[PDB]
Amino acid sequence: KVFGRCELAAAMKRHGLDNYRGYSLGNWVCAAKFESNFNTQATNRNTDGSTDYGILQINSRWWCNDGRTPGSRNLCNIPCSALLSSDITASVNCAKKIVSDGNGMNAWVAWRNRCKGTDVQAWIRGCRL
Ligand SMILES: [Cl-]
Ligand SMILES: [Cl-]
Ligand SMILES: [Cl-]
Ligand SMILES: [Cl-]
Ligand SMILES: [Cl-]
Ligand SMILES: [Cl-]
Ligand SMILES: [Cl-]
Ligand code: NA
Ligand code: NA
Ligand code: NA
Repeated sequence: KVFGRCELAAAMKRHGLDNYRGYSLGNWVCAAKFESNFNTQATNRNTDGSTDYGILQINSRWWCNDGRTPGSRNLCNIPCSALLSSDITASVNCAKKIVSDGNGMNAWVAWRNRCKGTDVQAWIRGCRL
């Protein structure tokens, strides 16, 4: 599923992501924009053989199981396929564990390089929330 900007902000907010670990809604929507262009089906193979999945491009090296990332963990206890669902519940739940890991949203390199320190409220501007 490809979410609309306001549609995804509402869904993230309904699943408790708004201000989770102190990160306002616009941070999450910005990160989703750059990671997947709001497409729950997004996948990207990494140099190390791991793969990133879903709206927030969650990586199989630590977070989910795909059966093909040697020596990896599955910290969210989910098959990576769950992160591709139209229903963002698994992506959000897992993102909560990742953002809680110590480096906050810096875990998402694209958030650090494209969202961090920018006017992230623009991502939720005009949305009924
Ligand atoms: Cl947009
Ligand atoms: Cl915001
Ligand atoms: Cl594996
Ligand atoms: Cl594990
Ligand atoms: Cl699995
Ligand atoms: Cl949803
Ligand atoms: Cl933090
Ligand atoms: Na992989
Ligand atoms: Na994701
Ligand atoms: Na894994």
